[PDB]
Amino acid sequence: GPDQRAQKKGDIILGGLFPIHFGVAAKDQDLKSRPESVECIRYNFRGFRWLQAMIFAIEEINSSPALLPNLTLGYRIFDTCNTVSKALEATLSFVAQNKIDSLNLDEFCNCSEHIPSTIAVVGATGSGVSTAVANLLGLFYIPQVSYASSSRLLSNKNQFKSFLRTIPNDEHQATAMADIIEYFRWNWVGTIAADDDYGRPGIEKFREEAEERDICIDFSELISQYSDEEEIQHVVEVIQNSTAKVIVVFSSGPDLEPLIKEIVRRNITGKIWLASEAWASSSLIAMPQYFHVVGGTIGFALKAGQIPGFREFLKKVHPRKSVHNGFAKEFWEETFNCHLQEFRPLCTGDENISSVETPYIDYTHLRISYNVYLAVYSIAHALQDIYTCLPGRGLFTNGSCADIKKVEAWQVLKHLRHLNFTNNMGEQVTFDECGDLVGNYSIINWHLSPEDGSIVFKEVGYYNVYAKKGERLFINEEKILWSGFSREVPFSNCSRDCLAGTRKGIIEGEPTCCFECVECPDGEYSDETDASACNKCPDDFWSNENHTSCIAKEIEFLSWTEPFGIALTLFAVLGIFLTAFVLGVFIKFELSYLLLFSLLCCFSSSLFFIGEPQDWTCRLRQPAFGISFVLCISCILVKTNRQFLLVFLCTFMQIVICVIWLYTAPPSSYRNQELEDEIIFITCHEGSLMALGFLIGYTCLLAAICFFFAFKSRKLPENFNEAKFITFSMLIFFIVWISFIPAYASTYGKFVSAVEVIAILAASFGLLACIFFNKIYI
Amino acid sequence: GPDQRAQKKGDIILGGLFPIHFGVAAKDQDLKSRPESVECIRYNFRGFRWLQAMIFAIEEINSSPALLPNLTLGYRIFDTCNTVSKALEATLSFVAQNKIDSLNLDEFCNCSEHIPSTIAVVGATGSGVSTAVANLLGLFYIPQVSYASSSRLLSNKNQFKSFLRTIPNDEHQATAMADIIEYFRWNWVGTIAADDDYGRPGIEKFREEAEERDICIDFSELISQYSDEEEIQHVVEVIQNSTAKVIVVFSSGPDLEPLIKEIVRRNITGKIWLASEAWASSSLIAMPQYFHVVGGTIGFALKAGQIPGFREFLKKVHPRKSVHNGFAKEFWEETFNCHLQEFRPLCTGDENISSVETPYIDYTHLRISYNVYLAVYSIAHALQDIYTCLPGRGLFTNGSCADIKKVEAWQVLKHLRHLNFTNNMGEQVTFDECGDLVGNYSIINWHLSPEDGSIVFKEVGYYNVYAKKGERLFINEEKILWSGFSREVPFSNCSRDCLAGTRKGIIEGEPTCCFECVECPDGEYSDETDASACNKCPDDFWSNENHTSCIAKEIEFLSWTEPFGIALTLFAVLGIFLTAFVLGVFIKFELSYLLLFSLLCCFSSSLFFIGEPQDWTCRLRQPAFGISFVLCISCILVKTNRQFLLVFLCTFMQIVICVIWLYTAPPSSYRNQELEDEIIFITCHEGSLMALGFLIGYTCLLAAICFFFAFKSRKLPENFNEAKFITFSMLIFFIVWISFIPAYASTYGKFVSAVEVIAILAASFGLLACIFFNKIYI
Ligand SMILES: *[C@@H]1O[C@H](CO)[C@@H](O[C@@H]2O[C@H](CO)[C@@H](O)[C@H](O)[C@H]2NC(C)=O)[C@H](O)[C@H]1NC(C)=O
Ligand SMILES: *[C@@H]1O[C@H](CO)[C@@H](O[C@@H]2O[C@H](CO)[C@@H](O)[C@H](O)[C@H]2NC(C)=O)[C@H](O)[C@H]1NC(C)=O
Ligand SMILES: *[C@@H]1O[C@H](CO)[C@@H](O[C@@H]2O[C@H](CO)[C@@H](O)[C@H](O)[C@H]2NC(C)=O)[C@H](O)[C@H]1NC(C)=O
Ligand SMILES: *[C@@H]1O[C@H](CO)[C@@H](O[C@@H]2O[C@H](CO)[C@@H](O)[C@H](O)[C@H]2NC(C)=O)[C@H](O)[C@H]1NC(C)=O
Ligand SMILES: N[C@@H](Cc1c[nH]c2ccccc12)C(=O)O
Ligand SMILES: N[C@@H](Cc1c[nH]c2ccccc12)C(=O)O
Ligand SMILES: *[C@@H]1O[C@H](CO)[C@@H](O)[C@H](O)[C@H]1NC(C)=O
Ligand SMILES: *[C@@H]1O[C@H](CO)[C@@H](O)[C@H](O)[C@H]1NC(C)=O
Ligand SMILES: *[C@@H]1O[C@H](CO)[C@@H](O)[C@H](O)[C@H]1NC(C)=O
Ligand SMILES: *[C@@H]1O[C@H](CO)[C@@H](O)[C@H](O)[C@H]1NC(C)=O
Ligand SMILES: *[C@@H]1O[C@H](CO)[C@@H](O)[C@H](O)[C@H]1NC(C)=O
Ligand SMILES: *[C@@H]1O[C@H](CO)[C@@H](O)[C@H](O)[C@H]1NC(C)=O
Repeated sequence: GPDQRAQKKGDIILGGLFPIHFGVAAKDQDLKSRPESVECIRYNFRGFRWLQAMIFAIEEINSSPALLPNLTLGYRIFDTCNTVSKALEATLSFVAQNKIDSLNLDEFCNCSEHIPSTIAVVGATGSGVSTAVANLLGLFYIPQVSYASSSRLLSNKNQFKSFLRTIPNDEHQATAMADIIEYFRWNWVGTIAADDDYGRPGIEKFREEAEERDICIDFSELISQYSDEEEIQHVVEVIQNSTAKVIVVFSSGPDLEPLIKEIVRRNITGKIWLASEAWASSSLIAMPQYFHVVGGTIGFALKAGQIPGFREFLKKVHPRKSVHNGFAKEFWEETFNCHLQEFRPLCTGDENISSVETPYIDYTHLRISYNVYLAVYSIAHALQDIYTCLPGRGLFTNGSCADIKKVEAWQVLKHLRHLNFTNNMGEQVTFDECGDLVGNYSIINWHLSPEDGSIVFKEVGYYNVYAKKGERLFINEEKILWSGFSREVPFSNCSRDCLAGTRKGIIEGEPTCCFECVECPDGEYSDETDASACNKCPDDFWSNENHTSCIAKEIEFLSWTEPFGIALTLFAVLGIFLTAFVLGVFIKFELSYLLLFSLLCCFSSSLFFIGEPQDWTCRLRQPAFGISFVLCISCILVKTNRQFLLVFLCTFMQIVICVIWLYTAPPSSYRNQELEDEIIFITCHEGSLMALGFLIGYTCLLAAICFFFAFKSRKLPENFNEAKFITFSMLIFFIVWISFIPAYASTYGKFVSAVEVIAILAASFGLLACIFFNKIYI
Repeated sequence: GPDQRAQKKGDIILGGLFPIHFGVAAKDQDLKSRPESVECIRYNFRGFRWLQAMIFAIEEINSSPALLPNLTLGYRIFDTCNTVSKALEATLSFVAQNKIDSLNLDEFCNCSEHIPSTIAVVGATGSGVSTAVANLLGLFYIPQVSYASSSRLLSNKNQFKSFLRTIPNDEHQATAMADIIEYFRWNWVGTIAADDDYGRPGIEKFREEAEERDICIDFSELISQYSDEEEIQHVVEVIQNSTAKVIVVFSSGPDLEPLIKEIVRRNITGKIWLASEAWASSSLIAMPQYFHVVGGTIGFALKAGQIPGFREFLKKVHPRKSVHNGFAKEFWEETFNCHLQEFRPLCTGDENISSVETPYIDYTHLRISYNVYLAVYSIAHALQDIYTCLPGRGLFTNGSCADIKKVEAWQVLKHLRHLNFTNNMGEQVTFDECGDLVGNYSIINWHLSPEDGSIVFKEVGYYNVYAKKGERLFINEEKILWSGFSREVPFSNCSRDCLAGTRKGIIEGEPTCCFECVECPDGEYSDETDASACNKCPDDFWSNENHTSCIAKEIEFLSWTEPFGIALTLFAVLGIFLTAFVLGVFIKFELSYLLLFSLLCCFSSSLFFIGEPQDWTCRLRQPAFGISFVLCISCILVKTNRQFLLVFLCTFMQIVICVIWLYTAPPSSYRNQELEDEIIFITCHEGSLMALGFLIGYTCLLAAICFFFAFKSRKLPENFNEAKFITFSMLIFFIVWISFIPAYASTYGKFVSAVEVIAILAASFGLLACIFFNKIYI
């Protein structure tokens, strides 16, 4: 190892593993000369104060005699600047005295220094570093306690048997990560993890919860602090080639830094951020030059801790007082940008500690330092439980304890598996077989000190864990500033929630977070804006133009009080009045009475076939044939071959045909539906041929009888050409009955029945005129 | 470490890592007492002879002075019974003297033993074990040479910098694994890998090649030697719940053993096997009790090797000669099932070596032992190149070599990166930056010694690697015995290659290895048995009943020589003969000549409208109207009001109407298509109303003229009721022309034209009879 160490002697050595530099240099060895270790060129003041938080509690235990009397404590602490290489290079020296059973060819000085073996060890930050170092110490059962390693792979106790945490596991952070977008009500998001044991398994767990809550994922990407610049530009083009305003960033501190500088050069705005706790308080990331594109940044953190005298101990520093710190002189030079020696100028070693801005001392809270501060205490308190072994009631076979002068790491781990004691601020730190405890999380926003631009972290709520699901989370939303200032919550669903008129269809391949919306046709009336399917209307309605609630009814094919038909009804009334005047002339000055009365009935027949149709109004078309067949009695009575009341021989035949037809054909108005929107009509639905047979048996039978009896009398003037007038009236009635047929066969609705009505009225008026006017006016 | 070691002193220590036991015991430590290492209860004679192959070549280098004179060689070899735990427990003692710069608190005896550091080390078998141990030695650049670790993760030189192989990599085995089922012509298979660094990445590479060659995968499963018995039953139920006769097993030796015993209890047969080379020669697996369900087992292996004196050295064994072997006495007791000491009886230490069946000595070839035997030599030959450093032309800065008494592992690795020398049997072992070489593979079958039942491994070909793709592989298939004895190659496609009549459709979700097949309808004629889609027929064909090549033609609606129409044509000929007899009587004993001639033309008119239709045969229906209008001249000439040659006044009108119609309507036979299979007809397609207008203007005009001229003469007998006969003939012709209309309007094809033909013939025959017979017979 180097001189870069932290070591004081003592009865039991502890040692620790700490990131004094974020990034390592990455030189390529070439084997032409003697290879050597690599200097790691970055810094972490938070790591240096983590060292201070270690050694302060160390000296607390040494000074306090209530905590392990007659026992000075050693340590041999090394820097692991985020490489498993130097982590292994350190921990091989940790597995040293236990290798005396393996390396025993040093017999002449095998107990010269007589070193106590490093009994336990404070772990390391990065999950990859801890998983690398855990496999070695699982062999010797040397208990290793991490403080920041927070991946669920280490919860396995098959491989990692000698591993404990003073930090909660990651499943609850994945749970709250699902629940925050649940409460924030989104379905469409893309995430970015780190390509190691911290990012990948936790983002896999978040993928589990995302498909539990049916939240579709845009993308899942991986970066590191050694990522390729083309790959960073590639994933940035992936971001700009897609759309999800929220992003689950689930990485450590310095791994985002190249991507972050690249993005602030790329000047992408609008996308907002979700933070894992490994970078949710990242001072090197939290910079006001980056607060244009970061901000509104929501994350989690641990609760604060309290250490007495600690700020004073942090300013109890001096480079020629670093008898147990190799890193302190380099820290002094690096803070003061100079070159002390026993470009960069000299250093006086006497400057003010609280003079310059540094995250070493300009903190607000104690979280991971607090975890270390209680971690070394929990080691010491399990050790204290060994120190007061109950005489015969230890944690061994038969409770048979051993001495404290010869204590072994497996005994230490056995007592560490059952350690039931409480905090200095009164919290029972108690280990399950997951090797940790669990606490709550704060929930912050990256706000801004507006006059200074220092990115402040306002608590906007928290996440309890001690409740159950659907119950653990509370956010006061009333201090959230989305995109740093916008009070309104933004939009991150993929497809828009469409309006009322278009029902929400589905695209193949893409799930429910991004759909399509299609306006259904022809009776759509889709009322709700976000129902996936619409309904079809009932009978009395048709769709709106904007396909809203269908109210447009059907047709009104009745022509009852229609102005086109009312004038024809008035003309029929005038014809009836002319017939009344002719009968009044015939009365004042069988053919005289009944031929006039049956003609009046044939005139009044079609007037009972007008209006909105019904049962009786439908069956009243049979009297339009019967009264015309009765009015044809003059055509048989007034022939030149003129017992006269024997018109019953055809009247009863027509009546019997109608009595059969009343049960054969339908005497009921038939409301058909020909069109779609306006289709309400009435057409009476006669049976198959009943009306045609009755018409052929009455009308064109009596007219043909009159024509066959007057074919000889047409060339015969008698009673002032009354035979000529009768033949002309018979021809006119036959012409009207012939012309009414195709206009009934080629029509519909209110265009069909009016033709038959007007034709019957016209034929009656013509025959009545050609008889009565030529009779009377002379 | 234990006494279970292999150690002789020497100037440079080497050491190795070897599986003396397949499985370890898996006791759970409970920390109530002193924990300790676990005894591993299995054995591997192949591992023991691998130790022998190490130490024999070691003593060869020591005895040979041409190979490194004045240099005895140490070793410190340990057993790694397939656990990374004991592998690490070994290799911590390997990184020992290099830790003097780290552990320097042993100053009073830091050079007492003055141990030379273990300069290089022969690696280990299992890929997980080698990847575990490689990360440690990559730090110190101690070159480690494996011999069996064959995963492509170790081809990376970023992490594993100090790693070399004397075994080819796995990409070519995955390539040949794709090519063997390519040549064996399958598309549907399910695989089983081992759940570690050997199985998983290679089976991932095979998945790449499977989707390259478009070979769909049934399943990809993972087992170990610590698999769950319910999981083994679960994957066996997965096998029985699916179907693929070939199985890519891609694991080590003992990991299949629980699954294999479970399967031979489960008694699944029919499935055949593909072997990776890690178990393709697995003697503990190759058992005759298992050769019922295994057999036909195809795999790969390395070529054999040759070591002189080696069989004698293997039988140069004695337990009280094991001065550098801790495992040898246990090997002696384990072979002889006894208990030597200085139930199981005593051991004499003097039994015959070649007395019992054991895979220690009952081998056939040298493959991995050969790899070790050349591996230690390649270490020694790079060391020899260091020994004759060219004075100033080494592999350093300026070629500046160092001494052999103080040699470092980075110098050794530098010379190992450039080592260009040849085998004892003359093959240039030369390392690229993949840290290996590449050789061919044999391709075997697990045959049977039929009288002894020992599963013999007949070579059934090989796999060259030095060619390119599509070129590297040759199999003589003529010794393959599928399922151990069946000469025919079996079937493992998912869906069957269907017959000709059903075109191959596609199922959603499942790719081309498993499809559907559907018989297309209505002109299918799908000729090829394995074309995905069919075609539709040309016009002159319709489909077969079994939907094969469509040959069934269309209809023959001509009725030219039809027996139903030939009798009617003969009746028309008899009517023409009767007309000829009547004209002969009228000649022997205008109406006399032309009314007979035009009647003969009207008789012969329809006879030119019979047969298969054509242009002139289609236009010959106009003469059927013209000659009938000419034959109606008697109806105007023979009236009772009887200049006579003025029939031209209507003949020219009919001719001008026909001359207009010849250009108006189509004078061409119209082959319609009404049906589907048999639809070939002829219907002449007249224009819109031309034939109807010409018929109304000629036929029912002349007949109505005759009727209006004879309505008074019907009650007038003259010339023996010739007026009555003429009126009856006119009524008959009008009745025939009226009856021919609906039978033409409601028919088709050969049912329509024959009606008009027979009606014209009947009307002509009736009119000619009613004139001529009543004229002549009196
Ligand atoms: C974004 O989409 C989600 C679902 O994809 C919407 O959540 C639904 O909201 C409606 C009313 O807002 C609720 O009745 C549903 O129960 C919610 N879905 C689920 C699964 O609970 C969310 O409203 C959408 N937000 C925006 C702004 O479009
Ligand atoms: C973790 O969060 C919970 C929040 O549910 C805290 O519970 C509070 O406990 C105090 C003391 O009993 C109560 O007065 C509060 O009403 C609780 N808050 C609730 C119910 O919302 C709890 O203190 C937090 N810390 C720990 C260590 O459990
Ligand atoms: C199993 O299926 C494969 C393909 O899924 C078949 O291989 C095809 O065979 C035909 C003729 O046998 C060739 O014309 C094709 O070129 C082959 N396909 C490819 C992709 O090359 C194979 O014949 C099938 N075997 C059985 C027994 O069904
Ligand atoms: C690897 O396999 C190839 C097979 O392609 C072997 O090549 C043979 O080489 C000999 C010697 O030159 C020729 O006589 C043969 O005709 C080759 N076989 C062919 C072309 O099929 C080769 O020997 C094998 N071994 C090595 C180490 O390359
Ligand atoms: N939990 C992280 C370590 C970590 C937590 N907080 C951090 C802050 C900075 C750097 C690393 C961390 C891991 O598993 O790797
Ligand atoms: N290649 C194997 C090791 C191996 C090769 N052949 C073997 C035979 C038996 C056991 C193991 C092996 C691995 O990577 O793990
Ligand atoms: C970055 O985007 C913001 C958003 O409008 C814009 O105001 C600013 O000018 C941009 N800066 C650069 C350098 O493109
Ligand atoms: C009592 O203790 C001794 C030594 O600690 C041990 O050997 C013995 O098994 C124990 N007996 C019981 C019953 O625990
Ligand atoms: C031991 O743990 C239990 C858990 O409920 C707790 O009640 C008890 O107070 C603990 N004992 C001590 C001494 O703290
Ligand atoms: C195993 O299957 C074979 C295949 O037919 C059969 O002959 C044999 O009897 C079976 N054995 C058992 C134990 O089921
Ligand atoms: C020559 O060798 C010395 C020592 O080996 C070295 O320092 C020097 O750089 C070398 N010069 C060249 C040009 O290689
Ligand atoms: C070195 O390698 C080359 C590679 O082609 C070979 O030709 C040559 O023979 C090798 N040298 C020796 C000494 O074997």
